[PDB]
Amino acid sequence: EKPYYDVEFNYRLDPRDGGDEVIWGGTVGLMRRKYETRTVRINNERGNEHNFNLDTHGFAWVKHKTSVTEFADYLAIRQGPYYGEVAEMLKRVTGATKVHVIGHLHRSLNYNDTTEEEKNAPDMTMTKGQTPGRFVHVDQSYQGAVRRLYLDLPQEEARRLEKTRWAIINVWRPVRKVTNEPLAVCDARSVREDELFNTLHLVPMRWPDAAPQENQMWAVAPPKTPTQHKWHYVSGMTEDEALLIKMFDSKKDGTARRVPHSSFPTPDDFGEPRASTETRCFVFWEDQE
Ligand SMILES: O=C(O)CNC(=O)C(=O)O
Ligand SMILES: [Cu+2]
Repeated sequence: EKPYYDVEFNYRLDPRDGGDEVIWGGTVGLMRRKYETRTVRINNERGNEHNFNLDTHGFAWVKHKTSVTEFADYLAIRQGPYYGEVAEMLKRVTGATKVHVIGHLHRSLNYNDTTEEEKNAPDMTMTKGQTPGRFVHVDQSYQGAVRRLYLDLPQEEARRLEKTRWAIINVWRPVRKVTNEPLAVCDARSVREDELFNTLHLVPMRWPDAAPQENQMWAVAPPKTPTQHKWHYVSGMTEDEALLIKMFDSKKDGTARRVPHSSFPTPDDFGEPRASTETRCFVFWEDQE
């Protein structure tokens, strides 16, 4: 709960320098993926949250309370009220006409310990549980956003809702007060279009009976400067708080469209491993053409 942190971030390593362009989600090998590392400054915004919104910067920290407390049972979450409570809040915060909550991802493993525990495991093995997303990314590219819409909605509702303004937003809530590996978000205005690279993202569920689940992300080019990209986080985020992260917005002028984000360690990290859920939401404004 210092004013800032200077931490090494993981950015896109160009293929010319040895990089690859497949993000193997949930696998051991992704933890060994190579990156272009750069030191960036992340400003603590605890107390300054009112100066950040999804329209300008693409992200927002909100006070939102929920009755749900246990998050590691995927089935119990999907069949409980959590998705509906996220919907009501997001609809209220965004003024959306309709909110579709598609799913969530639970993270609870410590990054370093998992690297150690899995150092002899084959690349394509899938960890039991999920570690922090410790690299700069946007969960959906522009192409990936369209791909998700038609994968997560019926074909005709996806075609109807594509005719009005729609957006993808992750709602990130910790299981408890964050005392290690917080979540950094990057001002959408401070990253140019030509720094974004459509990067394919695969999860080999049910292999070999099924092709790995397909997704397309933004990878982000490294900055020349610690402050070229404008990074922010909020220290001590509690389970009563939600970090909204706009991955995509169909509206090209007048609103932020994509937020690079990444978990990061601080030297003041302590306590049992950070646990969180990020719930993926489609947001629609059927008023807006
Ligand atoms: O929590 C983490 O470590 C990473 N989370 C995300 O990237 C997200 O919510 O989209
Ligand atoms: Cu993410």
